[PDB]
Amino acid sequence: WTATSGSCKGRCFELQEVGPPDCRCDNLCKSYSSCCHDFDELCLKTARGWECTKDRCGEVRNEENACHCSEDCLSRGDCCTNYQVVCKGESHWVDDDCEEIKVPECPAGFVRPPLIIFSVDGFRASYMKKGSKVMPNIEKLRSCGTHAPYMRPVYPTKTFPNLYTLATGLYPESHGIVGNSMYDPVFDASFHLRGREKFNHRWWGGQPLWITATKQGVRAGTFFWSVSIPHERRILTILQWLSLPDNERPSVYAFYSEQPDFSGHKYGPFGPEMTNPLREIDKTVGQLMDGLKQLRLHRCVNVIFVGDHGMEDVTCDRTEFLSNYLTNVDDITLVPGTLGRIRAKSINNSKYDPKTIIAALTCKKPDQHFKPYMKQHLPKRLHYANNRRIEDIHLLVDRRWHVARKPLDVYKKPSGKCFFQGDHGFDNKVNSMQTVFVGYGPTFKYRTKVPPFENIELYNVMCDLLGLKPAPNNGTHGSLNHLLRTNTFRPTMPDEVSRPNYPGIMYLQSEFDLGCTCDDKVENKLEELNKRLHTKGSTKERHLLYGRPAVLYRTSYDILYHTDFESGYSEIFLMPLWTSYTISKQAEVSSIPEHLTNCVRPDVRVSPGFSQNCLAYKNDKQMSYGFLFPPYLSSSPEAKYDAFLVTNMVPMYPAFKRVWAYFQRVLVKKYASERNGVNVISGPIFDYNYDGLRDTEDEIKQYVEGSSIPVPTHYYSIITSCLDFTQPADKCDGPLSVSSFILPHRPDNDESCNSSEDESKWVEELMKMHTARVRDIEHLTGLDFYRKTSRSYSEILTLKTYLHTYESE
Ligand SMILES: *[C@@H]1O[C@H](CO)[C@@H](O[C@@H]2O[C@H](CO)[C@@H](O[C@@H]3O[C@H](CO[C@H]4O[C@H](CO[C@H]5O[C@H](CO)[C@@H](O)[C@H](O)[C@@H]5O)[C@@H](O)[C@H](O[C@H]5O[C@H](CO)[C@@H](O)[C@H](O)[C@@H]5O[C@H]5O[C@H](CO)[C@@H](O)[C@H](O)[C@@H]5O)[C@@H]4O)[C@@H](O)[C@H](O[C@H]4O[C@H](CO)[C@@H](O)[C@H](O)[C@@H]4O[C@H]4O[C@H](CO)[C@@H](O)[C@H](O)[C@@H]4O)[C@@H]3O)[C@H](O)[C@H]2NC(C)=O)[C@H](O)[C@H]1NC(C)=O
Ligand SMILES: O=C(OCc1cc(Cl)cc(Cl)c1)N1CC[C@@H]2CN(C(=O)c3ccc4[nH]nnc4c3)C[C@@H]2CC1
Ligand SMILES: [Ca+2]
Ligand SMILES: [Ca+2]
Ligand SMILES: [Cl-]
Ligand code: NA
Ligand SMILES: [Zn+2]
Ligand SMILES: [Zn+2]
Repeated sequence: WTATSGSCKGRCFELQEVGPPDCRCDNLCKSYSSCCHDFDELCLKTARGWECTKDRCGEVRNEENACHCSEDCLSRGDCCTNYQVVCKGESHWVDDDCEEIKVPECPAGFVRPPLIIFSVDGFRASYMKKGSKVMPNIEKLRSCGTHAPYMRPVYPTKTFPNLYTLATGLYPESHGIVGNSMYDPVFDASFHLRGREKFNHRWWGGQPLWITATKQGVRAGTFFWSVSIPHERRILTILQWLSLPDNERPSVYAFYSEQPDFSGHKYGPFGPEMTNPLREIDKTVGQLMDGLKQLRLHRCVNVIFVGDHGMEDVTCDRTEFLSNYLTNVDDITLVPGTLGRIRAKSINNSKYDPKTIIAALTCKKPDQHFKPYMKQHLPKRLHYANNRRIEDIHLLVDRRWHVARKPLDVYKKPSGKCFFQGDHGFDNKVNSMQTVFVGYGPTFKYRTKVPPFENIELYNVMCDLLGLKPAPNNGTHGSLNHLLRTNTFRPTMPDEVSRPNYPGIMYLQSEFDLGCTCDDKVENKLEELNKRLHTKGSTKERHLLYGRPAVLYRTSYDILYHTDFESGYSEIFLMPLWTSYTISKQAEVSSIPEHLTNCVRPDVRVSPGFSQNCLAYKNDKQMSYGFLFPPYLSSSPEAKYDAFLVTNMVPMYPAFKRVWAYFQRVLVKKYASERNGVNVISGPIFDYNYDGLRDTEDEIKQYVEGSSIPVPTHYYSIITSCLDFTQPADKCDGPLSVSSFILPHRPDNDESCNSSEDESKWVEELMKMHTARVRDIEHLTGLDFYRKTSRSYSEILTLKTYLHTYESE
């Protein structure tokens, strides 16, 4: 209930959200149907449109007009945005040359440059090039300011998860807005686009920028705009707020446009009808800039032009139906569309079984346009599992496709008439889902292109731009310092928590009762002296190129040196946390010799009590083992023995060994050929609770049968070379190039529908899907890499957030 016969007089677009018995006048009152009776009349004036004309210049102020062309309008802050152009001989901001903004040029009384976020729904990254001719204002921002070729959204590439990630710096799994539609089983409540539930505080986690600002003494304009407030009114409202007295004026503002998304759904990303919406967005940007210029704020404010996601061609005919796969389709509830999420229709159904649903949806048609996953098996780069609002069963849908439960759902009720031609929500590495970023203003750089980056990084930057300390978030603060002229954030490397042991030779062979054997008793003072040197670290500068990784948690581990590789060996997890090695362009690939096929050798630096054992692998009929440093890449027959040490061994399912062996035997050498040498760091990951963070030892749910050997959930590798590939990886002078992956350690290859074929036809496709940022690996292992390079730490943070996507341009 709202008593709506209070009044909006003097309260239009009030910044505080009034609770009853009061009528509301904020920019969201329409949405709650809570506005005062006079809201339209007072706050949504439209008389005489939005532009001055010569006849209005110097008019007698008339309060019914939408905007003013009277002499007093500048003092009042309510001139039409073209007032000075029409009445005072000024030029439109777009027709002005750009001039570097080296410092803020702000009116007296401004304590910091304001920030305006101009968010545009569905603005696909390639619009910047393909619509350039019809968007002169935006092209000016783009070329004069700082821009990226594209900005990566979070998954799912839907509006509410992405706008709220922009505001918080958090993954959807952490901020809790995991879709536009959601069921929370703890509340037993549903969040929907239409209706009241979505406004409940309990949905919205983390701390959004407007709250971060308010808590730290910085006033914020309201971020959300009701659909029926015309864009011109939104602009004039921001301009009016910017004219408030110093003690009332906000420092941060958001504009939001429902376009081009709205038309994109109807016409497809590049339908001919898409030109008009782009022109109209451009015109609104022009109105903002002309308006800022009139107020002498166009060289004071920082403007961010950002989208939430892109837009793909998707039509009705491209729908897969679960009714074609499941006999039990009525027993499940599907969140449908460009992703799928499945749960039981009834929690009282004891015959609902997720393993059999998954199996019925796996590789059933040769052209199948979705792939089912338990959520913990989704590519770790999606960060889409650690929330009870994310169903256990997920369907990753192919770009251009939809999934639905039954055909009736599509031509009846919500799935639009078969009139829709575009949609979005797909995997966030898909090119059509990429969106835009431009920053323009005194705090941003001038005419500068920066590489593509992820939207989770922007919250930190918007905090830097406003002088705020950001709440804890998933950005890597400093990784975007290269966008900024000033206000950079200068982080320090995290401190090492555990120092390593460097064990020497301390055990005799006969102390090991591990059930291992090796044909290695075949038999010199040059060669004996040299092996000792290698075990003391004589080749470490070749194989550990960027320093040892730092261990950021309390643990017990050993550094082990060898001819061809160095490793940090956990006495707690009984295997390396990391193994580091460098492979030059000209390296030779060799085989595992026949006599060494089943060879495992005790490591006389490491206690039997801290070692794995071969008997456990023999007893475990499901589990085998592989090696972190690959025997295939040994520098010599004698060096190859080191690769068979029990301290280089890791538990691997036979189905996983197909993957890992092909990577080690074929792909590492291919990358070294292509990149002029690579340095590889590989290791295990334990994430049994799918929270993206290193498990403690008491979180491990599976061990090799009979033993204390924990089974990794994933294996990672980080492959680093010189960005200037004319320099070899081990003698690189400048910036680095990296690609990494986090492969799931699975006991079958059901994820790969072509896996009955030779590894050359499916392994690399699997690895590409599981591409990762170094930073993802850091969270998952509690290690910090690249500690000793000659690069600026900010540049190394950028490198750590890089994702190799394997999409084309
Ligand atoms: C991405 O970045 C984010 C942000 O850094 C990382 O997210 C953080 O991850 C941490 C580790 O998982 C986690 O620490 C938790 O926190 C528990 C307390 O959490 C509540 O309070 C949080 C703080 O609020 C205040 O924050 C600011 C400044 O810091 C203040 O100014 C304000 O006053 C704020 O109020 C709050 O953010 C948090 O929000 C979550 O929960 C809400 C309700 O469920 C949601 O609305 C909201 O969306 C958040 O939801 C996410 O996080 C939860 C987990 O917290 C997750 O379940 C959801 O799915 C979703 O992912 C809360 O309201 C604290 O109780 C925990 O401590 C227990 O566990 C640890 C280790 O497991 C124990 O050592 C500790 O003793 C304690 O154990 C006890 O409890 C156990 C479990 O119940 C029990 O088994 C045991 O026996 C013991 O009794 C733990 O420290 C952060 O909360 C989390 N923050 C956010 C926003 O997500 C994230 O990891 C990054 N991701 C990656 C990949 O890097
Ligand atoms: O003004 C808005 O936000 C501004 C903003 C900016 C920034 Cl930087 C951060 C944040 Cl936290 C908020 N809101 C108003 C409009 C809402 C209704 N929507 C749909 O109805 C919709 C749209 C596009 C869609 N595509 N597919 N379904 C859709 C549903 C979107 C919603 C966006 C939220
Ligand atoms: Ca076995
Ligand atoms: Ca974990
Ligand atoms: Cl297999
Ligand atoms: Na398969
Ligand atoms: Zn959107
Ligand atoms: Zn949309």
